[PDB]
Amino acid sequence: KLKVVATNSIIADITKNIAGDKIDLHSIVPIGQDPHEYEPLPEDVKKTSEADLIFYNGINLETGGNAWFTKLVENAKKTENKDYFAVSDGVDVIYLEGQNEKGKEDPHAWLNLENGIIFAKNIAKQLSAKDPNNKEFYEKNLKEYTDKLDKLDKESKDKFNKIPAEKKLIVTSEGAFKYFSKAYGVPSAYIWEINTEEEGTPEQIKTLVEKLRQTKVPSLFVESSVDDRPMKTVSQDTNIPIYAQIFTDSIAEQGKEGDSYYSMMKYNLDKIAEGLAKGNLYF
Repeated sequence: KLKVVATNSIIADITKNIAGDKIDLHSIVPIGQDPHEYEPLPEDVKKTSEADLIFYNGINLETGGNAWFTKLVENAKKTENKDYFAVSDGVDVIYLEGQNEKGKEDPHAWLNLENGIIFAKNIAKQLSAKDPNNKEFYEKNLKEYTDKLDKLDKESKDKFNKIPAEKKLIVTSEGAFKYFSKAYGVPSAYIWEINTEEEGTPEQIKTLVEKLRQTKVPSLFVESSVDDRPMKTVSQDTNIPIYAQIFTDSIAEQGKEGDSYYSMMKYNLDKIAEGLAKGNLYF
């Protein structure tokens, strides 16, 4: 079997849907954990060295202090675009908004299903190149998976139209919803823009608190892969409840709701619409 390493559970799940049992797949970043800053275990180091194919996010996910993925593949002596591939190649990138983050990409492409499709295309392409005997199989799985993703994408374009302007704002800890906001027509706000920066300072919380206390936003959200303390402080200081845990940088654990890329997205879309519609009744 082809030996394949994926950096996080989101890329791993998409690869599973394309490759099934035809490969030997390993995922580095454990479920629920931050993929921005991770220190690979010796078993991850060993799997990476022996891999014929490595998939990572690219666009500024696994690169920061101090570029853990770069260190891993360099030490394992793997070549970019021969041994390891960014699944984000081709995505319409959104950049970070911060004053000093000039030219720096926002990595969270997958929260737009259109990019999920691109991820899958990239994976299928690379698997096929390395494992021609299974090309037809990979391509068929790609066709089915992308149609499933596409139909959910097309259905969800108007999912937030019903939310009045005053209530219409996604609030999470990390500013991980830029692509989601653009794909499904709903603004987002945050405590900190990206995980590599300081995560939940008094000043950040205060900044978001004063923004919120002059909105009618009915619900806050927290991500499965961050410490919830900052958002809980935001909750107390604004009197806006946290409605639900949502998924950004990881899928859910097996057996939980959202334990794949597709159900993660379905769940996010569902739960976010619920929280912003909170209080709505027929009679």
